[PDB]
Amino acid sequence: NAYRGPEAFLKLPKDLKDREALQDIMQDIGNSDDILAAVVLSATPGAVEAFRKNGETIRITGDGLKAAHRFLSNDPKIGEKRIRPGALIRVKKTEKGSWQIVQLP
Amino acid sequence: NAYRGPEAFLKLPKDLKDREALQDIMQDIGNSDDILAAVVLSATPGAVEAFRKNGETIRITGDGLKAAHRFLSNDPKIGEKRIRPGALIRVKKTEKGSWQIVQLP
Repeated sequence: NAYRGPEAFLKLPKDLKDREALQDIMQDIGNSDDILAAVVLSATPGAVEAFRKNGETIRITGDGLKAAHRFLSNDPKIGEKRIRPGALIRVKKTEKGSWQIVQLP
Repeated sequence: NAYRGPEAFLKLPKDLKDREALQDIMQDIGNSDDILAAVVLSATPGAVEAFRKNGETIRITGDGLKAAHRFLSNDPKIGEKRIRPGALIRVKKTEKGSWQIVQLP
C-alpha cells in the first residue's frame, strides 16, 4: 500500500526538452505503454468496434485497420483466426486521435 | 513485426451494450493499462514534472503527490529512494483528469 519509491533511476540529458534523448534513455522501459487491451464487439473490413478496460467502446476504421488487413479480409488461410466478436486485440490512439489495431512488442 | 492476429477469443455477453458484463469478461486482462512509465525531469515537494513514453510532458501537483510525499521532501536521509531528476515513476490520470504518482501491482 505504502509508496516504496521509484523502481529505477535514468541519467538525464542537460536539455529537458530534447525528446529524442529522453526517449533514448527510456528505450528499455514502458514499451507496452499506451497499447491497450480491447475486446471486439463487431468487425467488418471497414470498421471494428471494440470495448476497452476504461469502459469506452471505440471504432477503428481507415488507417487504423491497415496493419490488421489480413485478419479482416476473409482470407481462407486465416479462417477463424480472423478478427470477430470476442477477439482480444490491442489498440493504440494515434496523435491525430484515431485508434489503431496494433500488437504487444 | 507483421501483424499476428488476435491473441485469444473470449465469450461475450448476449447484451453487447452491458458495460458491466463486458468489464467482467476482461477482469484478468489489461489491469494496469491505465498506469504509465514516466521519467522525472524536475521534483520539489509541490510539483513533479515528468516525461511519458508518448513524448508528452506531464505535471503532478497537490493530491497527485500525496501517496509519494515522503519521498519528495528535502531530506537527504530518505536515501537512494528519494524522487529526484531521472527517477522512473509510474503515473495514472484520475477520473477528474489529474495525474497522480502510483505504483504497479
